[PDB]
Parts: sequence; structure tokens; C-alpha cells
Amino acid sequence: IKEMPQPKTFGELKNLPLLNTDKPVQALMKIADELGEIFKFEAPGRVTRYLSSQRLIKEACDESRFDKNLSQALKFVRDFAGDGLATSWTHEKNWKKAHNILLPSFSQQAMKGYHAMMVDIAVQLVQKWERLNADEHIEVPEDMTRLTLDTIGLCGFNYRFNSFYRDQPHPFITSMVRALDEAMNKLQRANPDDPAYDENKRQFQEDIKVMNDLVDKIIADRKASGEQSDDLLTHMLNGKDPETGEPLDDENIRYQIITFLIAGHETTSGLLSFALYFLVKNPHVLQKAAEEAARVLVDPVPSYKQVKQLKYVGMVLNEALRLWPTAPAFSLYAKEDTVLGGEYPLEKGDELMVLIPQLHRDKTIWGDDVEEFRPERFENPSAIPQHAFKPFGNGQRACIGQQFALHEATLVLGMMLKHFDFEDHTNYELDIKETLTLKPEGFVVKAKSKKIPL
Ligand SMILES: CCCCCCCN1CCC[C@H]1C(=O)N[C@@H](Cc1ccccc1)C(=O)O
Ligand SMILES: C=Cc1ccccc1
Ligand SMILES: [Cl-]
Repeated sequence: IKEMPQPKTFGELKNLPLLNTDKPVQALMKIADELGEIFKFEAPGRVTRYLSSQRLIKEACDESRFDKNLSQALKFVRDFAGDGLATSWTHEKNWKKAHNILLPSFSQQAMKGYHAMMVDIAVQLVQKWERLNADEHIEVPEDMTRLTLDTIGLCGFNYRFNSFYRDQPHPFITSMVRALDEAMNKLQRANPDDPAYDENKRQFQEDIKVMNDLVDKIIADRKASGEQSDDLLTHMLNGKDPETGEPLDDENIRYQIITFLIAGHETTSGLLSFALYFLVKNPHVLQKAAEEAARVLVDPVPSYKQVKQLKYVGMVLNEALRLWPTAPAFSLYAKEDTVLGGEYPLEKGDELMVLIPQLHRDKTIWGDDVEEFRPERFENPSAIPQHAFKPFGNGQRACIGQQFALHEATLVLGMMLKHFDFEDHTNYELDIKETLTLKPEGFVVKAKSKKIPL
């Protein structure tokens, strides 16, 4: 047995003020660099332990010993994502019911059916960049968020947010972004019942009503039409769980749609933004990826099978997820008393946080070049030890969207590399904004058309 390290304390507030920052995950990563593979974090009324090494995270990923916990972040998101897949407990009836119903809609086979709708949004992005004037620039995370939100809207419920037609977000998105901001801000809100926050609470309830009203209306409109569009909404209205024999109820369908729109806005857009950041900072990697895109994408419109052939592009995306996993942590609880790593005794109910960026910097796994962007480290994936690479979480509670997100990101990045040369015209300094997820704020490039028609 040994006692674990703990960062600096603030009297009665214990460690809590360490997270009073716009970049709390980055602050935790610096604490992990100082303290090592495990540290205790205390706040009034709570304790958790942050894990950074593959040695300990491999044990945390044992589903016989640990289950998914709702972090306080996810408990606050649950006020609008409800018992959708990401904000439900594994033991809630609606988790396994929705998992069984939706899993076949998210398989690699299912991606063939989404491909044409993904191409529709990807072509809108390429056309926008083709239509820029000389020495205009691209706002990268802004355009990647336009793309990923519109893709999940069109695949999620046959709804066009038309983000490439707008400066100001669709009103639904204004509300969702403000609700996510309120949820994350409440983690660092000193005394939440202060009347100073009556306005924040009124605004939060208005934002919840905006999201519910659009989504409930879309569901009610589809139910009435009987239209059988092959989207997640049709799958959810029709589908029955083989175990219970029950379908999802309309309220749970609404929470699943809200969940998918949160993920589409927050995650894939960060991955695409980081991937382009690393490509412009590593011109030899950019050249290799661009050569693959030109050799494979021989038709005006990429096919499903051609996207599967963009192997190096897939390695670039995995190497971006390694260094900056855009959903940067997940939480676990001990199912029973257990000892972690032969050293750290835990009681039933004890909470763990997995710091994915730190896991992905474990030199015992990756070697001394851990900060280098080297997609070739993914060439022989059978050599990677268990639980070393976890950008999609763990086990039965891993990301249901993994195949969707990687298909969309490989398609888009392949098209971007086929159609444009890129310049880091500002010599951009990485600045990572934290929302639910991580994204590179203020990242701009210039893109010179190779003048290849669509
Ligand atoms: C994809 C979304 C991932 C969420 C990542 C968590 C993102 N938190 C943002 C702050 C740090 C990080 C985290 O470690 N929070 C924990 C612990 C905690 C609880 C209450 C207040 C502050 C912190 C939690 O939310 O329980
Ligand atoms: C971490 C994934 C996630 C996805 C959607 C809503 C809340 C959380
Ligand atoms: Cl103290």
C-alpha cells in the first residue's frame, strides 16, 4: 500500500480552486506531469483520483471491477441530454434498451447508408473554400463545426441546419452551446443559489425549452408523415429492443437526438481541427497524406470503398486523437472494494477520472518521441498494449459514434488534401479552448485550390 500524491490546497476549499480557470483539463495535465500516474483531488464533499498511466488505466478498464460514472460535468449535461446514451447509468433500463436498438445503426456496415449524406456536407465545405477570394483565410474550427453539426443533423433526423449559409448559428445551436457553457461553468460556481445567478437559471430553462421544442416537433412531424427516411430517427421510431421487446419512447428519442447533436458539434470538429493543425506544422506528413488522397480519390465524388482505402489519412487522425483527444476524460466508479495496481486500495463507490491526453503521453508505451506527430506509430497496431489508446472510452460504454466520426473525418480530410494546398500564414500558436471538449481556438490557414473539379 502507498498514499497517493495530492496537489496544492486552499484551506477549506481543498483543491477546488485549481479548476477555477478557463482551461481546467490542461491544468490537470500539468499536475499529472508533476505528480505522476495517480493523484488525489479533494473538494468540499467529494474526492476523486486522476489516472495517467497505461499500467493503472488498464486495470480501471476492467468492467468486472469498474463501471462508467457520471462525472459532475455529465450530471449537469443530463439536465438537457436526459437518459440518452452518454448521460445514462449502465444500470438504467433506457441505457441497455437504446444501446441494443442503436448499435446496428452505428456499425461499419451502416456507414454505407450515411456516406451520400456525408458527401453532401463535405462538398459544401470544399465549395465554400473553392469560392474564397485570393488571400482570404479559413477559420478552421468554425468551418469544421459547421460541417460536423450539419452531417449529424442530416444523418440524425434528415434536418438541414444549413450552417454554411450562416454567420450566426441556427437558434437551436445558440441554445445548445449556451446550455453546455452553463453546465461546464457550474463546475466552478462558488455559491450557486446566489440571486446573481437567477438570470443564468432562467436562461438555462429557456435554452432547454428551445432544444426540446425543435426536437419534439421533428419527432411528432415524422410520426405523422409515416415517411421512412433511412436516418437514426426512422431506426428509433421503428426499432424494438430484442431483450425487452420494447421500442424507445418519444421522450427518450428526444434525448438521443440531443445527445447526437452535442457530440456532432463538439467532438469530430475538434479532431478535424487538430488534424489540420498537425499537418500544417509537419509538412512532410502533409505531403504523404496529400499523395495518398490524390492516388485513392480518383473520382469527382469519393466512394465508400475509397474512404476505407485512405489508410495514412486514418493514421493521421489516430495520431491527432493521441496527442489531443477531443473528449479528454471519462469517469469510473469501483463496483466493489479492490486494490488498484497492487498499491492503491479503493472502497466500493470510489471514483476515478481517466486523463486521456496523459495516458497518450505514457513514454513506457510510445517511447521518447511522445510529443512528436508521427502517424507511422499506428502502422502495426497489434504491437500496442491493451488500453494504451482510449480516445473513444472503454468497453460497453465506449463511443457509439466511433465508426461514424472516423468515416466522416477520413472523407473530409481526404477531400481537403485532394483539393487544396494549405499555408500556416500566421505561424499559429496552439491555443486550446475547453467546452465539453477540446478545440484549437483562432486556428486560421489559407488554402490554394489545386483546381480539381467536383
Ligand atoms: C466529454 C466530456 C468530458 C468531461 C470531462 C470532465 C471535465 N471537467 C472539467 C473540470 C475538470 C474536469 C473534471 O475532471 N471533472 C470532474 C471532477 C469535478 C467535479 C466537480 C467540479 C470540478 C471537477 C467531474 O466533472 O466530475
Ligand atoms: C462524451 C460524450 C458525450 C456525448 C454527448 C453528450 C454528452 C457527452
Ligand atoms: Cl491548505
